[PDB]
Amino acid sequence: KTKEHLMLAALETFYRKGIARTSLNEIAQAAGVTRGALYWHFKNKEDLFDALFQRICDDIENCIAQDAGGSWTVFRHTLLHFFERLQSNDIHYKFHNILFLKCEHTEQNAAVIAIARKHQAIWREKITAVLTEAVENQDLADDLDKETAVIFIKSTLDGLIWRWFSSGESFDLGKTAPRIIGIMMDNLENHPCLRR
Amino acid sequence: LKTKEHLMLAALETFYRKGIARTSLNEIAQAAGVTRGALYWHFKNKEDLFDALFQRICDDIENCIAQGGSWTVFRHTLLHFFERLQSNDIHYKFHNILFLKCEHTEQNAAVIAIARKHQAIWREKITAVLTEAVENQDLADDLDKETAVIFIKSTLDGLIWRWFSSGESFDLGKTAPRIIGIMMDNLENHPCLRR
Ligand SMILES: C[C@]12CC[C@@H]3c4ccc(O)cc4CC[C@H]3[C@@H]1CC[C@@H]2O
Ligand SMILES: C[C@]12CC[C@@H]3c4ccc(O)cc4CC[C@H]3[C@@H]1CC[C@@H]2O
Repeated sequence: KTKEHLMLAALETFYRKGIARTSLNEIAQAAGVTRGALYWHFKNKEDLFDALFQRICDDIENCIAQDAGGSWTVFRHTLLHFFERLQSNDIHYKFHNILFLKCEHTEQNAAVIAIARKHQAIWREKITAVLTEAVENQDLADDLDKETAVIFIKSTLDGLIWRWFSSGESFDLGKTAPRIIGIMMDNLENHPCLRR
Repeated sequence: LKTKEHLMLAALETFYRKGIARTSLNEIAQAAGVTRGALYWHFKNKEDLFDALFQRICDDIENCIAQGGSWTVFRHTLLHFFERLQSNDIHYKFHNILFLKCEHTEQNAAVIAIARKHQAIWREKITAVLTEAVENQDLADDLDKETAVIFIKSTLDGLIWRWFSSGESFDLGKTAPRIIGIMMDNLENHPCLRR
């Protein structure tokens, strides 16, 4: 509860001031913990961020058993569960808020950004594996262009998150995300321009 | 009106290298090789430079429309917008700043409000293209236009965001037309965008 208390203080501070303008010492103030104890648990600020990203991912994967007839069906559930969690889980809300809006791509953030890309590369391969299992079960056609489909998926879903935050949550994500996900899946299943 | 454009581009250039939050007027005026006062005459603050930059992006897009049916004109304008992102350094840098170097902190609050104003304008313009397209029967009378405009913007936002934040990992020239085609098809045919 010491290591956790520090990450939530990192998250709360990142959300307030942004990643670049946040210091390993002002995180200590929020957590109310000596810097040597902080250094005990994490080397530097990228570490706090890497742990926040890992917690987000753990939460998604831990629920996948509870989301799970067939794996392409599980994907649908996991996508829908993701967007509900954005609304109702304050940790996932703030973290994605930070990732899309509070993490500017300047040299000051270079190390944090490389951490983001490590986790996104893991997610990119998660998608490929799901597409691959789905072709094998014949939920997707055998000539599905998997490299293109992966860009299409990340593009479609990133766009909805970006739009939602940028608008200031000015539309109902609970009604809109299922429409968007519905259209996307239909396109992966049926549209010719995602075939090789 | 040519002094204004030189001050504007020094800001765009400085915003691109440092981001908006860390740029100061001093550095802009320096980059432009003019005094603080002379900059101040044309532009009071960074908000006003960013606003003018955003205004010039929109002017470029609108001027090229002026040179089929409007629903066909829309498709062409989406396609050319993404070509322009590759081949036009000002549209590249600007959208790079808007999506990657425009943090949503309190110091940037005024710039963000600027950005929302222009995004609102574009939303109204998209809403009109959909309204005209319906009456010309390029889209169905039953088209859910409120959802459709969210759908169009997040489709395009997603491409731009994904291309910039991945370090331009894929070829926008092959990807953008394929995304825009699929979008166009869904607007015309997908039943999720109706009723
Ligand atoms: C699509 C995203 C990457 C891939 C993620 C994934 C990847 C595999 C999987 O089985 C489920 C999910 C759900 C959340 C998805 C993410 C939501 C937004 C992000 O871009
Ligand atoms: C979707 C955007 C706003 C609406 C823009 C528009 C709005 C109306 C129109 O007739 C054409 C275009 C092309 C470019 C579009 C933009 C590309 C990026 C921007 O977010």
